[PDB]
Order: sequence, then C-alpha cells, then structure tokens
Amino acid sequence: RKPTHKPCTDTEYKCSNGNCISQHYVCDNVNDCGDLSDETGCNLGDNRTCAENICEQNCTQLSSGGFICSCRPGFKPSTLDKNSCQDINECEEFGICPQSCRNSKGSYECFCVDGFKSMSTHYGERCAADGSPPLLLLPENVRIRKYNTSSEKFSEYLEEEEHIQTIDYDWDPEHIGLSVVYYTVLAQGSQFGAIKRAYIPNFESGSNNPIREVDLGLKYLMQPDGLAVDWVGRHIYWSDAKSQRIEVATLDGRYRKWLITTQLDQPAAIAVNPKLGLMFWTDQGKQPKIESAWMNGEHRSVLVSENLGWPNGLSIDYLNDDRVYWSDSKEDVIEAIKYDGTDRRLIINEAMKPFSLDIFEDKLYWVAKEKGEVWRQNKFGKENKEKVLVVNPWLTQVRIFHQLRYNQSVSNPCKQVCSHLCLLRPGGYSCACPQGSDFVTGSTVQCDAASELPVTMPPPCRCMHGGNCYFDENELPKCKCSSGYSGEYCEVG
Amino acid sequence: ECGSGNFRCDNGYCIPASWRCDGTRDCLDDTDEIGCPPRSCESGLFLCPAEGTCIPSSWVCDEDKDCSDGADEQQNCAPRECSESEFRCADQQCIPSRWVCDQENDCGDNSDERDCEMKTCHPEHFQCTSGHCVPKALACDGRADCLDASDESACP
Amino acid sequence: RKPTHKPCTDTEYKCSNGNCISQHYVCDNVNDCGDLSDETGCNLGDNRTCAENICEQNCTQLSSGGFICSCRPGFKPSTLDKNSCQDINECEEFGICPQSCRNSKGSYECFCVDGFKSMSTHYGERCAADGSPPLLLLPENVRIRKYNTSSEKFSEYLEEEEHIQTIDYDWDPEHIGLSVVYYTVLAQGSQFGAIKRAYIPNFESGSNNPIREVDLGLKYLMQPDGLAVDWVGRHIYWSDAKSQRIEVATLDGRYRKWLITTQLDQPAAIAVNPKLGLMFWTDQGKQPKIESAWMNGEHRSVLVSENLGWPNGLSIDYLNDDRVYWSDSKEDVIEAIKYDGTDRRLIINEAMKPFSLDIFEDKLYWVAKEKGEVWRQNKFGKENKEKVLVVNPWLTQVRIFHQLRYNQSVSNPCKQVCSHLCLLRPGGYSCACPQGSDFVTGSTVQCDAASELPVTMPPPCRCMHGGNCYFDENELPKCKCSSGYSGEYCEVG
Amino acid sequence: ECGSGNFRCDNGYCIPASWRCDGTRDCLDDTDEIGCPPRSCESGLFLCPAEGTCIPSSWVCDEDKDCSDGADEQQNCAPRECSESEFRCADQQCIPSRWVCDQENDCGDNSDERDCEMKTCHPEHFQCTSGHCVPKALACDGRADCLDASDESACP
Ligand SMILES: *[C@@H]1O[C@H](CO)[C@@H](O[C@@H]2O[C@H](CO)[C@@H](O)[C@H](O[C@@H]3O[C@H](CO)[C@@H](O)[C@H](O)[C@@H]3O)[C@H]2NC(C)=O)[C@H](O)[C@H]1NC(C)=O
Ligand SMILES: *[C@@H]1O[C@H](CO)[C@@H](O[C@@H]2O[C@H](CO)[C@@H](O)[C@H](O[C@@H]3O[C@H](CO)[C@@H](O)[C@H](O)[C@@H]3O)[C@H]2NC(C)=O)[C@H](O)[C@H]1NC(C)=O
Ligand SMILES: *[C@@H]1O[C@H](CO)[C@@H](O[C@@H]2O[C@H](CO)[C@@H](O)[C@H](O)[C@H]2NC(C)=O)[C@H](O)[C@H]1NC(C)=O
Ligand SMILES: *[C@@H]1O[C@H](CO)[C@@H](O[C@@H]2O[C@H](CO)[C@@H](O)[C@H](O)[C@H]2NC(C)=O)[C@H](O)[C@H]1NC(C)=O
Ligand SMILES: *[C@@H]1O[C@H](CO)[C@@H](O)[C@H](O)[C@H]1NC(C)=O
Ligand SMILES: *[C@@H]1O[C@H](CO)[C@@H](O)[C@H](O)[C@H]1NC(C)=O
Ligand SMILES: *[C@H]1O[C@H](CO)[C@H](O)[C@H](O)[C@H]1NC(C)=O
Ligand SMILES: *[C@H]1O[C@H](CO)[C@H](O)[C@H](O)[C@H]1NC(C)=O
Ligand SMILES: [Ca+2]
Ligand SMILES: [Ca+2]
Ligand SMILES: [Ca+2]
Ligand SMILES: [Ca+2]
Ligand SMILES: [Ca+2]
Ligand SMILES: [Ca+2]
Ligand SMILES: [Ca+2]
Ligand SMILES: [Ca+2]
Ligand SMILES: [Ca+2]
Ligand SMILES: [Ca+2]
Ligand SMILES: [Ca+2]
Ligand SMILES: [Ca+2]
Repeated sequence: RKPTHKPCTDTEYKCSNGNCISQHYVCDNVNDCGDLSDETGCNLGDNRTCAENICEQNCTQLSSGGFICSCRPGFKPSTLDKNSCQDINECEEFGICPQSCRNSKGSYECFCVDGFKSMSTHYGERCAADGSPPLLLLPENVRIRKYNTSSEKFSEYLEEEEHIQTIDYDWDPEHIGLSVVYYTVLAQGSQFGAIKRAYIPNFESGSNNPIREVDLGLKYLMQPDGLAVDWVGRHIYWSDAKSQRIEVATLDGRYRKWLITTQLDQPAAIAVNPKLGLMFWTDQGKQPKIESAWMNGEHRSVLVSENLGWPNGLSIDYLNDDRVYWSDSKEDVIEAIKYDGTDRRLIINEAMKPFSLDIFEDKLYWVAKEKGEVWRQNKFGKENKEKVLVVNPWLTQVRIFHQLRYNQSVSNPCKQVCSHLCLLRPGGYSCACPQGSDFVTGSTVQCDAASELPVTMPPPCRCMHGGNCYFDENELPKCKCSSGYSGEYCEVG
Repeated sequence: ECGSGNFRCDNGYCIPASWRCDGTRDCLDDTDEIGCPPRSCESGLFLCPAEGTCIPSSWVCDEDKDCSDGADEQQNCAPRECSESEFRCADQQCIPSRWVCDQENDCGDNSDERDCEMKTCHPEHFQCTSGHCVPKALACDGRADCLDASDESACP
Repeated sequence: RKPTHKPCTDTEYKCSNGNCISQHYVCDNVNDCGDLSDETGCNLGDNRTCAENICEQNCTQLSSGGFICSCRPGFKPSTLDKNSCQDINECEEFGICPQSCRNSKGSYECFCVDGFKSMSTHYGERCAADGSPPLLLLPENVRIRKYNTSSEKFSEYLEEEEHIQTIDYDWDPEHIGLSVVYYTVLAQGSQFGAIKRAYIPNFESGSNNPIREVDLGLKYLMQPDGLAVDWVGRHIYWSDAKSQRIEVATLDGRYRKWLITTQLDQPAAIAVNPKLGLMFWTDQGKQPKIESAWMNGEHRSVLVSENLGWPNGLSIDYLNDDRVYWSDSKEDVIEAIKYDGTDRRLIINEAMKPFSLDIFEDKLYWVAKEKGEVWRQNKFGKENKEKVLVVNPWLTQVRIFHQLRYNQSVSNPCKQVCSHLCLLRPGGYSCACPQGSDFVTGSTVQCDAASELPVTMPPPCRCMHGGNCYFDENELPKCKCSSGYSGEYCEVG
Repeated sequence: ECGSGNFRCDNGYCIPASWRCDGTRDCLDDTDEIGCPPRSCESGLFLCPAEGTCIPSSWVCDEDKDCSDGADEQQNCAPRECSESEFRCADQQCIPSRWVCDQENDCGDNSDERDCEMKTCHPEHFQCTSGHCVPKALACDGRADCLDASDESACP
C-alpha cells in the first residue's frame, strides 16, 4: 500500500522498482536496479538527442551519452530493437485472477464467467456461487452425511449400510429437483461388493425422506476404490483395485466393458473431463503415476511419475484452464499440473496426509485422513489453512455437492448412432459394445450382443418445506403436508 | 458405395453430408472435419485459432502476445512371485488354476469365482449359462451341477 | 408347556420328573429315574403298612416291601431321616427371578423392589423403570453423544473437545433438575490432561443449551483410563494408568490424596459400591486381576486372577445381591462373580471384544470395540444377543443415564466431624487429609493442611420444553420461550 | 479423660454417647458398635441376623433353610528394565534422576515434570512454592529461576 513513497527526483533514476539510483550510475554496465533495469537500452552518444523520436516510450536525455529511454510501467525490454517495449501478458501468471483474465496494454481484468457474480471480499475479490450454498458429501463406512457449508448443520441421509467407499453424483438428471449420488460398497468376508445409487434432495429436506438403496447389478466386484460419473456420456467409470482394471458401464449398470486392463498396479481415485474428452486416474502401487487417456481408452499417457508418493485423490479444476490437482497422502502435499503435464507446482505442503480433495470457488478442500478432519485453504497456495469440521476416522472423502462444479450445459456429441455405448473422445465420440462381444463384420456401430432394457428406478420421496413421506398400498410416496403449506409435495402455502 | 447425399469416410463407412463440418468427429478417421474452411471474420480483424475471438488489425503485429497462442507475430506478420499358470487371489496368494469358479470358495473371499463370464471354460470343462466352469462329465446327468441348472437344460 | 402328558397309572411310578417306570423297578437298587428318585427312602418290609404314619408326605404302599414314600413336588430327600422332605430354597438359583425372590414351601415369588412396577413381558416378566426411559452416554474422542433408548434419537451435547475418556455422572446434586457428568481428557503431545465436569439436562432439551466445560484443577495428570463418582461420599475416584495409582479427591477437585499406589501395573476402569463400602478396580497389565478394597484403602484383596485376559470394563449390579460383572476384551467374554468372589460363571461368550459394560433392568449393555457397536443381551446369560446402534470406532464406553442405577436414598454415614475428607468403609466412615500432610499430633480428625474453599460452578442453561439460551451483560443464562409456553425457564404454558 | 456424656473408644478419642448403637462405626476401633444388644422381636417369632426380618416359630426348626444364613437349624434348634536410581518416563524409557521437573521437558510429554509437589527436593536442590526443583545456587539472585518466582520471594 503506497500512494507515493521515497520519490525520485531528476537526478535519481526511478527504475522499474523504485530503485532511487543516481543518474551517473545509469548504463554504467553495473546493475544497481537489481534487474538491469538501470541498463535498459544503453544506446549512448553525446551528439544524439531525445527529440529524434528514437524510443517508443519514456525517452529521457541523460546528462551524458545522449538519450536513455525506459519502458512504461507494465512493459518490459523486448530484447530486440531495445528502444521498444511490449505488453506483459499477466494472464500467464498463476493465481493473478480468481476465475478469468483478459490482457491489455499494461493492464488486465479479473472477469469471472457466467453464473458467478463478482463479490468483493476480504484480502481480494472473488465471485459467488449464484445459487444455494454448496453441500459436502462425507462417506463413512456405515453411513453418508451431508453438511451445509453456510447453514453449518448436518442432516440425516443414507444409513444402515456397510463398507461405504468413494462417492460421485449426477446433478438432477430428470430435472424434477432430485440429484442422484453413486456410492460403492467394499467386499467383506466372502461376499462381493456392489455399486449402488440413490437420490438426494437438492433442497433442505432431510431426516424424514426414507432413502431406498438400489444395486446396479454390477456383480463380481471387489474393491471400487475410485468412481466417477460422466454426466455428458451418461456412463459411470470405476476402478477396481483388486481386479487391477478400470472399466465403464452405463448409468443403470448395463453393457459392462473393461476399458484399461494393462500396467495397473493399484488404480486409485479417477476423474473425467467431458469438455476435453479426457479421463484421469492415479496408480498408487509400487510405481506411482498419474495417467490420462481418452474416454474411449486410446492414447493412454503418463502425466507425472516423479516425486510421487501415494497419489490417492485427484480432482480437476474445470473453470481454471482445466487444471488438475491431486492429493499425496505419503509425501503429505497437494500439487497442481496443467492437463498436458507442464508447469508442475506444489500448492500446499504439510497437509497432514490428505486423502481426498475437491475444488470449489477460490478454495481447496481436503481430508486429514488419520485426524478425521476436513480442511480448507486458498486453492492457489496462498494464505493459511482453515479447519472446517471434525468427524470420525471412518471418513473417506469430501465432495462438494453443487451444480456449478459440473457444467451442465456441455452437450453430448453422440448422434444416437451407437448401438450400445457411445464413449467420448476429444472433439467427438466413438462406438463400443460390452466385454466378450465384437462388432458385426463390416460395421463399426452394430455389435452382436443382444440389447437390454434400461432399469427402472422406484419413485422417490419429495416433501420440500416439510412433511413426512409414507408408503401407500402400492408403495407410492405421499407427503403429509405441514402447517401453512399445501400441494402433493407441499410446495406452495 | 452409397447415396449421393452421404459423405464417405476413408474406412468405407459413409455418413450423411449434414454431419460434415458440424464440429464433431463423427467417424473414426475424423476426415469428416478435415478439409473444411475455418470460420472467417470481417476485414480489418483477425480471429485467434485457439480462442475463436476476433481481434483488430491493430492488436496483431503489435510486437507482443495478443492471441493466446501468440503465433500472430510470426504467422500473420511474416509377497512371493507366482508362476505363469498360478491364479492370483486377492490376498496375493497363488493357487492352481483348477480352482477358477468351481462354485466353491477356494481362494477365500470368493476370489476364484470372480467374473468368469467373459472368460471361456477350458476344453476339459463344460461352460453353463452362468459362466461357471464344471467338468464336461457333469453335464446332462439329471442333477444340476451348475447352480443355474444350465447343465441339464442344454440337452437333447 | 404341559397341562398333563403321558400320565402314570398305579402300576407306573410317577417319579419326580415323569419317569413312568414300573412299580417293581422301584427300590431295586438300580436307578431308572435318572436321579435315584425311584430309590427314595428304600425302607422296606412286608409286615409294615403306610397307615402307621411313618413318612411326612406321599406315603404309598408298594406291592412288595410295604410302604414306599416320595416327596411332594418342590421338595427333596433330606439325606437324613429319609422319610422326611424339606423345601428347596429356589432363590439360590441364578436367574430364577428378575429382581427379588422370596422362599416358600415348594413355591416362590418374583417380587421386585420399590421403584419397579411389575410388567408382564414376552418370554418372561420384568419390572419397568418407573420414570423416563434410560439414556446412553457415548464418549467419542472429540464429543459426547446422548441416545434415548425409547425415542431412538440422538441429541447435540458436549462438542469441540479433544481426547475424551471414561464417563461417570452424579444424579441431580442440587435437585434443580440438572445432573452433572464427569469426563476425563487424555494427555496429548507435551500437555497434561484433566478431569472436567459439566451439566446435562435430565429432560428432553438439547442442541440449544450451550454446555460450558470447567476443569477441576487436578493438574499433573496423564491417562485417566478409569473414573467413578461416589455420590454418597461426594468424592471422585480415578485411576491413572501412567502414574500407576488410583487416588481420590472431592467433587470439586480439592484435597487430592493418593489412595493405592503399590502393585498396580495398569489400573483399568474402576467401580464403587457405597452401600457395602467397597471399591472395585481392574488391572490389565502383565498380571491381570480384579481387586476390591474399602473406600478408605484398607483390606485390599484380590477377587479373581485366573482365566483373565484384558479386564478393561467393570460394573456392579446393585439391585441383584451387589453382584459384580466385568468385560474381558482379550478372552472375548463377560463374566459375573459375587462381591466376595465365589460362584464364578461366564455370562455371555463370543462378545466380539467388549470394551465397557453397564447393567440396567434385566439386560446387559456392552460395546464391541473394533466394530464400534453397542450390543444388548439378557443379563443372566440366556436368550440371544441384540444389536442397538452403530457408531464410530472412537467409541470408548456405554453408560446408562438413569437414577435407579444409583440408589439416591443411601444416606452418608459421615457426621461432618472430618476436617477435609470423610471416606466410607463397611458400616461406617473414616477421616483423611491430602497427600503430603499428616494428622495433628494426638488427633485422628484434624490435619495440618490449610482448608480450601469449595469451587463455584457457573450457572447453567435451563430451557425445558423449548427456547434458546442467551448470555446477558453479566452472562447469566436466559431463555427465549417458545410458543405456548412461559416462565423464566419456559416450564408452564 | 473427658466429660461424663462422652463415650470413650480404645484409642483415647472419646465420642458423644448418642453416637453409640447408632448403626455406624463412628470411631476407628469400631468399639462404639460392639457390646450392644441386637434388636429383639416379639415372642413366638425370631429375626434372622442377616436379614433383619422376623419369622415365626413355625418357620424356624422346619428342617429346611428359612433364614438366608440358615443357621437356625443348628444355632436356634440346638522394554528394558531400569536401574533403581533411574526415573521411568511414560514411554518406559529410563532417564537420570536429575531431570525431575527442572521446568524443561526432558522425558517427552513432560513426564519428568509430573506431580513434584508431594515429593521434596533433594538437599542439593532448592524447593520453591510450585514444587519445582532447582539448584540451591539459583535462589535469591534477582532472576526468577522458578517460573512461579518463589526463589526471589523467600529472601531476607
Ligand atoms: C459450460 O459449457 C458451455 C458450452 O457447452 C459454455 O457455453 C459457451 O460459453 C461461451 C463463453 O463465451 C459462449 O461464447 C458460448 O456461446 C456461443 O459461442 C459460440 C462460439 O463457440 C457462438 O457461435 C454462439 O453465437 C454463442 O455466442 C457458449 N455456448 C453455449 C452453447 O452456451 C459455458 O460457458 C460453460 N459454462 C461454465 C460455467 O463453464
Ligand atoms: C436404597 O437404599 C435405601 C436405604 O438407604 C433402601 O431403603 C430401605 O429399604 C428397605 C427395604 O425393605 C426398607 O425396609 C427400609 O425401610 C426401613 O427399614 C428399617 C430397617 O432397616 C425399619 O426399621 C424402618 O421402619 C423402615 O421400614 C428402607 N429404609 C429407608 C431409609 O428408606 C432402598 O430400598 C434402596 N432402594 C433401592 C432401589 O435399592
Ligand atoms: C443451506 O443454508 C442456506 C442458508 O445459509 C440456505 O439458503 C436459504 O434457504 C432458505 C430455505 O427456505 C431460503 O428461503 C433462503 O432464501 C436461502 N438463502 C439464500 C442465501 O439463498 C440453503 O437453502 C441451505 N441448503 C440446504 C440444502 O440446507
Ligand atoms: C425419551 O423418549 C420418551 C418417549 O419414548 C420420552 O417420554 C415422554 O416424554 C414426553 C415429553 O413431553 C412426555 O410428555 C411423555 O409423558 C413421556 N412418555 C412417557 C412414556 O413417559 C422421554 O421424555 C424422552 N427422554 C429424553 C430425555 O429424550
Ligand atoms: C513516462 O513515464 C512516466 C512515469 O514515470 C509516465 O507517467 C509517462 O506516461 C511515460 N511517458 C511515456 C511517453 O512513456
Ligand atoms: C402326594 O403327591 C400328589 C401328586 O402326585 C399330591 O397331589 C398330593 O398332595 C401328595 N400328598 C402328600 C400327602 O404328599
Ligand atoms: C476360452 O478362453 C479362455 C480364456 O482365454 C481359455 O483360453 C479357455 O481355454 C478357452 N476355452 C476353450 C474351449 O478354448
Ligand atoms: C524429600 O523427599 C524426597 C522424596 O522422598 C527425597 O527423599 C528428597 O531427597 C527429600 N529432600 C530432602 C531435603 O531430604
Ligand atoms: Ca548502474
Ligand atoms: Ca498486460
Ligand atoms: Ca462431423
Ligand atoms: Ca500482435
Ligand atoms: Ca473355487
Ligand atoms: Ca450335470
Ligand atoms: Ca429302579
Ligand atoms: Ca421353595
Ligand atoms: Ca456408632
Ligand atoms: Ca427352620
Ligand atoms: Ca525436565
Ligand atoms: Ca533465582
């Protein structure tokens, strides 16, 4: 904070950083400015004058050697035709703007994209969520818990379960105001696990809406350490650690196809980016690595494999250049790399062994595994860590439940041509059919495996402002509306 | 060959002409999007290929990085190891391959019974509709050796 | 269930168990009844007749040998003057009556003591709690949770704490309707733990009454694995595992005195029985044992030391002959012994490593440690186990929060004569003074250590049927009464 | 000796006569409750000593167990080991005794600083009002070697 301090007079060269050095020291071939900004240009000669219009900007006549010119603030020496200066593209700096950056001549704007109202805040400006405050999804081995970040209160949700694992959700597929979350069940004793799905209300209701669990039928499954839902392609990607493979199936569990089965030691949590048509996953075996590939499964490549411990949680910052973040529970650090793998930088260290991470707004969320705590920090590595809540050591993940985290206006490129599955890929799509089947000879669309009807989900309980759900003789849900509200679902009153 | 209104990709699969230059790689060889003129902008302005936004003739050839790619200044202005035949259970233990889903938990945690639907039974074993592997002598005998009873169903 | 089945005629001797054996087999010196009940008396002779009135009851004339007499049902051969039978004292049988037993001639009554209404139940009769349904106190390392057994719902209680351990409570000391619980804090890093106490409402209020924690000032304390509160003597007994001692102090933490400091490897949870003036504690070190002593500390003795694994939780059945139960987390069994140490019998096995136990009504409660579950079973070893709830692995104890568990009408024998402490003992009391001090010479009451004033507890929040507590300018609590209720504490409306 | 209204126990501590036969062991030798006639019951009935409940003359001498004690039929009818001088920390580690609460955490977890209020400082060390042990040369010097500043307080 400085209006103006320690001004430099005519005798003192102002430099580019306020280095108040005497004029005789300018262009003496010795750097006093600390960045050679006092040796700028260094085109010298006594018979020359500044009036000739040699330099583009800040042309001053030195006492000796003629004219010596510098750059306007926000500009740098061009290293060619040194009497000229070009604009610094400040948008390339990491963490200079919260959401978006536009370049100007020595200036920039921290605009933020649609769906984000600019909100001046403390120690910098951010952009709000333009909707209901985000929720947190906390899976314990027996139950799933919700947490309103702004209201700061829990709510009864899925209970009476066993061995819960990673969580992912699909925002309101039927637009009836109910999103669906997907949770995996570990295999205990001699019984296989499963991938189950259930509804969750986007509104404030809870503790009175009996959630009914339904299995997808994906039998012969042991340890789904990682799961991700492609909302564009309507496919669910999960990685079985014991089966040493990462595979794909439709949202209702049909047409199971193995996607990647080679060179996988222990596939950890995965992620998908339908906008770029790129899937990401982590391996935490004897050779830790972070790999990305197309949703089809082609062009598999390794992003980072150096200075990696136990990469066990990975998430993508969709709204910031599709940047990729991951959590290392062994090195105790959280790092970020661009989706192509360049510009690696650690974001936060001494993270106390983060297990899972999820990015929302200008802040990063991660779980201290052994401490059972959820921690919050600026997602660009600045500031200091903040604690959120303390929960059981059974906690396995933190996941933000909001719609802006998954851009819902990403159109699916599929033209309905595909018979069974239509996987995504950069700039387009592709056809595929279940495992143990092949295309009809001569065609790359039809496959010989017989089609299967989509699975029907039972009706959900929907009492928004209050009331209790109830099962009638045919078990359709019905709400007993509270005071001051009416309707089939107690909406208006 | 196909109709006049269907554009043909290199592999022989031909697609409707409306899908050409539609922004999506419709066919596998992605030739349906190559050889298409990029979107143009009015005179006095240029559009950055990586951004799709028009910028004026002043912003290009300004000796600095105006477009995101910045090519304008030079493109416009110019655990013991198991054997090969040993089946690996979940607990890293190695077991003989004869235990592969004989409908009885051998590896523990029913690892041997895992997903033997895609894999095929060996010639010495009979494959029934559940995918479980049973000896060929245990088919068409009046007793359901397979728990799905497909052994007694695939009989004359 | 039998009105009468397989009746025995005159020729068939009915026996004491329905052994329909022929009359010629009676008193043939070979047991056909299975208990020699067919050889009863065996006073034989043909010239003798039953009319002589030789036997007291059931005198019958055998076809040969004269008269042969048996015992009335509910009576046994006396083994002396065999023609006579005495009454079986059925009250000595374990688990024959739920709460109390009175003996009669071949009969008994399962009466239950004051404060227990007889309630016929399924598979046997029990006696109710004559009050609000019992609560459960579940200490997690960060928070304490409550659970209404009948309402089956949680309630917000003490939170924002660290390293909680064993729990004990004192029922409504001031009779203002607020009981006080005592919780110990483990020592973390290089900071000592403490013994803190706080209020808890006996009524249904919760989630809106800010509970204020206060430390007792018992500094220099590391690991209080066990704690018990003597409601009669107004003293608190705790056992420090690291300090290898079990000591006593008054309820407000004054006049600390070491009680037992010798031959203690790892003192586990303890218990006190003011009615008998006997303290009980368990050692889970290299030599497991269950020891009892007077509250004074004299007459220390070992109750059981054989077939013991890790005795880590102990509780006393006050209402049933002051019987003692304990939980063994290594042998995986829960056993019961009389307070003098005879009649040892395992109650339930395959208990899945119980950690703490607490007895209430006709049922026994224990915590499956690694499973984090609370389990319920008949306290007399019959029936089959029942599960209650599933909670975090941070669970450390289950404790029933009810007044009938601690008989409040046990008068303190102390005559206020004692200067600092008045410990209890069988049939009376005793005098003592803090550690590092001794009695004034010639007297066994006064001690030289200067007295200290009792500690003042801050006022609590009291809003029964509803409302929110609030702190005024002098921080006195005040409730904002809900609709349809009025009063300073919203009692009547 | 004491007043006529005070009953004397064997140790010399004499107690008021009202406390005699009051049901509580008032004095240590408990002689204030011995030599007192047990509570009696009306004729034709007997009171079990262990129960305090009267039962009739018919119930006694009935050749069975009427009272809880049942005496009526025969009483009425008739990790390396540390040295001796080594201080034990909480972590079983043995340390020299010079570390006992020198106000600096030596054993870890401040085990050496535990409860040195009842124990007395050794002659070579000065004891201040917090109970912490400091060398005798660190008393009355103008600086608070004890954190409670009692070293500079107990001075002439
Ligand atoms: C979620 O993804 C959608 C695309 O599926 C994004 O919508 C696009 O956002 C850009 C931002 O500037 C708009 O220009 C797009 O509008 C259209 O753009 C095309 C050129 O590509 C023009 O020819 C059209 O005339 C029009 O201006 C817009 N496209 C659509 C289909 O809405 C959206 O920004 C993104 N949202 C988030 C929060 O990431
Ligand atoms: C909690 O302890 C109290 C004693 O502190 C128990 O109260 C006593 O219970 C017995 C049960 O039958 C009663 O007789 C007692 O009444 C009195 O008993 C004496 C003889 O000891 C007589 O002389 C008196 O006339 C009177 O009948 C009763 N004593 C008191 C002081 O109430 C109580 O049962 C017990 N409660 C529970 C639930 O354990
Ligand atoms: C999470 O908490 C916020 C408040 O911090 C809730 O937002 C308000 O919800 C009420 C519900 O009736 C609305 O009437 C208000 O208009 C909302 N205020 C704002 C700031 O939008 C939000 O609904 C809560 N969400 C859940 C699911 O609990
Ligand atoms: C525990 O639950 C029981 C109900 O199962 C509660 O008992 C009732 O409480 C209400 C409170 O207004 C009383 O009006 C009823 O008369 C009670 N019924 C019975 C059977 O007594 C009990 O209050 C609950 N206790 C707590 C602390 O939650
Ligand atoms: C020269 O630099 C000054 C700041 O020192 C600035 O105000 C002025 O606009 C500049 N002029 C030119 C021509 O660069
Ligand atoms: C003899 O036994 C019968 C039951 O078999 C019983 O009903 C009867 O009262 C008994 N009589 C005597 C005198 O014991
Ligand atoms: C079917 O395929 C499996 C997996 O490759 C085995 O090779 C098996 O032997 C095959 N069965 C036959 C009959 O060839
Ligand atoms: C005080 O007592 C402790 C503990 O017994 C030590 O013996 C110490 O040496 C004593 N101090 C003195 C001065 O004798
Ligand atoms: Ca210089
Ligand atoms: Ca700029
Ligand atoms: Ca196309
Ligand atoms: Ca340019
Ligand atoms: Ca098998
Ligand atoms: Ca067969
Ligand atoms: Ca016989
Ligand atoms: Ca009887
Ligand atoms: Ca007395
Ligand atoms: Ca008798
Ligand atoms: Ca020390
Ligand atoms: Ca000093």
